[PDB]
Amino acid sequence: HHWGYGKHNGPEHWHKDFPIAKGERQSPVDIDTHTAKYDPSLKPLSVSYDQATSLRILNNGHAFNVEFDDSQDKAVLKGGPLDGTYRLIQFHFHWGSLDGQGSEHTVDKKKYAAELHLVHWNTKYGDFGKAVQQPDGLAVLGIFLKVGSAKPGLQKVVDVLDSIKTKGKSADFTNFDPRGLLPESLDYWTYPGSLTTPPLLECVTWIVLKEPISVSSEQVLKFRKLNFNGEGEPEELMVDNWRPAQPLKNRQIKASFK
Ligand SMILES: NS(=O)(=O)c1c(F)c(F)c(S(=O)(=O)CCO)c(F)c1F
Ligand SMILES: [Zn+2]
Repeated sequence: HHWGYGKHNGPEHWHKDFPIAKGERQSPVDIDTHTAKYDPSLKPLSVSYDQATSLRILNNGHAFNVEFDDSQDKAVLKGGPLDGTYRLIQFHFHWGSLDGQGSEHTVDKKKYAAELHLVHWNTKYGDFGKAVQQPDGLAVLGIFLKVGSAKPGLQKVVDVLDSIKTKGKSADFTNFDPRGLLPESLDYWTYPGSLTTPPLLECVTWIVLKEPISVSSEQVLKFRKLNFNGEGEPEELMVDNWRPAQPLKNRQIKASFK
């Protein structure tokens, strides 16, 4: 009876196994745009993905992860609200059963169809497993997805999905360039928060881009054909793998822009 996304083992149950679920800096949150504070001293985000080495794509039973070689500073995030340097380890998405839901963060209560998380760890901690045990261990770049015109840089991911339909499957996934998933603007909101799935650790500097990307209905439909189950088990479509917004508590969301 492990955690997941249902009646029986979804977000409202997680706190029994992972009591920080009710902690002081949980994610995601609703981004009230009018109340976010413009901070003129926030720096532009530096996204340096040119040397990124994707390796593999994995269905982990909760989402799919596109993995990168994080054994050197290739793709890194810095600047923005951060100190030092954060290495890209993986990206994944959260999405809905319907275009009207799927994102984890919300913007003035608006839900997007999906949300991309580019996950980076602070090189001062040496590796990801140590970093998650630190309050400044991770920087997650969140990017909203709306349904409209296709994102051509996404198709390379969508098309491999049938090879990883079920939980535990992986496929080689080299030469994927995550720059093709970015919107034009790097304007952002930022706040201190947590992992949005168990173990829910309070180790994340969240950086959420204001500009969504557009993906097509057909692209997101392919996400919804993935399965939470393993091969040879009853089919449970991988949909609605998002955590709802959590109490903001004693936090201020900062905006890089006005
Ligand atoms: N959605 S999110 O970006 O916050 C995110 C991560 F990026 C992430 F790497 C993990 S994890 O702790 O690696 C494994 C979960 O059991 C997470 F748990 C997790 F929630
Ligand atoms: Zn995520």
